[PDB]
Amino acid sequence: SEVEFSHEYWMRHALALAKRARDEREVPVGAVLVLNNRVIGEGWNRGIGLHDPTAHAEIMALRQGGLVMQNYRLYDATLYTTFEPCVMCAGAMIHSRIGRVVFGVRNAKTGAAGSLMDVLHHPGMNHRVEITEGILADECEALLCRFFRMPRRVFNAQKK
Amino acid sequence: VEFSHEYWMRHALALAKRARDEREVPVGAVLVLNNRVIGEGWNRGIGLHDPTAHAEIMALRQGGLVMQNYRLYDATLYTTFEPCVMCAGAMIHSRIGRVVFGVRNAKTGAAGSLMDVLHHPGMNHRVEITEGILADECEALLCRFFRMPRRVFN
DNA sequence: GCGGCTCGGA
DNA sequence: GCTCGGCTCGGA
Ligand SMILES: [Zn+2]
Ligand SMILES: [Zn+2]
Repeated sequence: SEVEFSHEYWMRHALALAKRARDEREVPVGAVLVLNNRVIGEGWNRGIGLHDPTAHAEIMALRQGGLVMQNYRLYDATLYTTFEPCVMCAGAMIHSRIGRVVFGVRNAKTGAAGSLMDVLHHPGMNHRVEITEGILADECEALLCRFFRMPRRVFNAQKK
Repeated sequence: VEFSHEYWMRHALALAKRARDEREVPVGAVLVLNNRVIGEGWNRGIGLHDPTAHAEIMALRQGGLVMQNYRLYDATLYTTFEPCVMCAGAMIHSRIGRVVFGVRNAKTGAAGSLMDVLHHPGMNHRVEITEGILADECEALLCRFFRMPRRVFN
């Protein structure tokens, strides 16, 4: 029962952007930055095509959010991403000072929001970013499993 | 290989003065691959409305365009300031070979100070670290920006 | 040594 | 794994 402007509502737009990365032969990850139930930034992985090692879905949304906000600080915003953020994106989330990150499926190998580490809730950091996970995880995992050529029942098998 | 660390750090300090002229954090970075400059950068986050426009990110982005590849193997990144969590993570994704910074970020540094994400176990890539290159001149720029005495920083 | 310190929500 | 390798792009 997904209501408009719910976590699943925004995650489905983020999943629609992940299909764009899939069509572009990239890692099928999409991201949507939401502030007061309004989209201020969208993005998907374009690193291979743009020759940008930082062109992850979360970065493309944060850069767009800063332009839309005319401010490199994006307080009280919520970032939706289909994949658990890496160290790069989680570190960028701290600098933009967003309010929460909502991701779908986990990166059990190198995830930096609970999996390999938790840089967002690291002690000593200038800002703490709240974490919500599991939103449409089955649909986010299906996209990446087909990209990485893996059956779904092996992606994060220890959590199942 | 060819040039010395102080040679390239002198170039990175020149770029940090450009960020200083732009009323930004005076941090500059130069990306070197096979003793040739493939990327330059300085902090431009306030002017570009970019939360990621750190010196290292702008230098790495430029390197990816020059190399037409989002992977920048065997390159060495020079920066006047210890990389943050965001910038250190970008070096892992770019798969650079070494990061050389001058002064340390004792508060939130992610290359030895607050943490070491470059040498974290479990990561796909390990980035070597060299520090202290022209540390006095890198610290002077940030101390004057942060309005702090030199004998307090670190 | 403006406030309080690694941009001003450091 | 109506079987590409080896698994969280192919230097995963
Ligand atoms: Zn990322
Ligand atoms: Zn940085």
